[PDB]
Amino acid sequence: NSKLNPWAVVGFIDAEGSFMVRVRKNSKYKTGWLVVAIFSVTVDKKDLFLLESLKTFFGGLGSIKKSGNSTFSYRIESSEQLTKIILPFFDKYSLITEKLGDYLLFKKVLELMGTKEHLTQRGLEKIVSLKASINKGLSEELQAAFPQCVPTPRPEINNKNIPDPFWLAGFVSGDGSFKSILKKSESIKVGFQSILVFQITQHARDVKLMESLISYLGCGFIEKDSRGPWLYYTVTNFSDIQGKIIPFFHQYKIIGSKYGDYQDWCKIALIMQNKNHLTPEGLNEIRALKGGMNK
Repeated sequence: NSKLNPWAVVGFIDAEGSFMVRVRKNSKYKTGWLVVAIFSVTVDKKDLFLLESLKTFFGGLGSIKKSGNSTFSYRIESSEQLTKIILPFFDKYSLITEKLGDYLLFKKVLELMGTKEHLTQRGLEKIVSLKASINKGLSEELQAAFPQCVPTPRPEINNKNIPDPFWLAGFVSGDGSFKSILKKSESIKVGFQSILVFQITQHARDVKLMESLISYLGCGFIEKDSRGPWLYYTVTNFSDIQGKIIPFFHQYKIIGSKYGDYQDWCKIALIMQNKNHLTPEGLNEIRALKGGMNK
């Protein structure tokens, strides 16, 4: 239908999905805590349809909740069903970013939950350990409840290459940026120039992936923020954009709202090429060239 490509999904999750372990106080349990494993994705209301798609893609599992005012989240939080359906998926269609690190720790948490070890003090602790290593780790409340807690070290995995072009479409769908800047012309005559920029932003921990985009798309360069750990894969060459970026993503489509921006960006590219005319300086050089071609 508009049934999503499986690698697009993984691209999208690498960019924007959360593997969460929720650990709250609860008097009904022997340890005094409730553990809940959560697969979750949150977007602006303009991407509600993308949440609906994704839910459908996972068999209709989980819930879509309006978080508040202008956001929505898709989450699955039954551990039976994460184990039956989500784990086999991500074990087959593998994540490639540091997100994959989160996925593997998330999966140790679920294995302990299938054994029901999570209800024991000991199992509880191992899980707070595993949680400490997912993403930003332990909240101030949880650090204070488990001061004796050592995070589980992240397993430090291997060369993970882009697995399918559909992955990158998914990935760019969250982490990706199609821009158009209007500047003054560098000329006597007042005129305007559109500059287009395709850009991917990512934390520097995913550097191997970022560097690899240059071969993968056949263009662009890397830039590092001088002030923190941010890398920008940028394409600004207009041929490359016409010739490589626009053809790629026309075949291997952006999903969600941002496809609309890609479309507008493509339209601006036609207008740049068709509704322009030569500067007086450009007119001059071409006149001289023609004013001595073919003697």
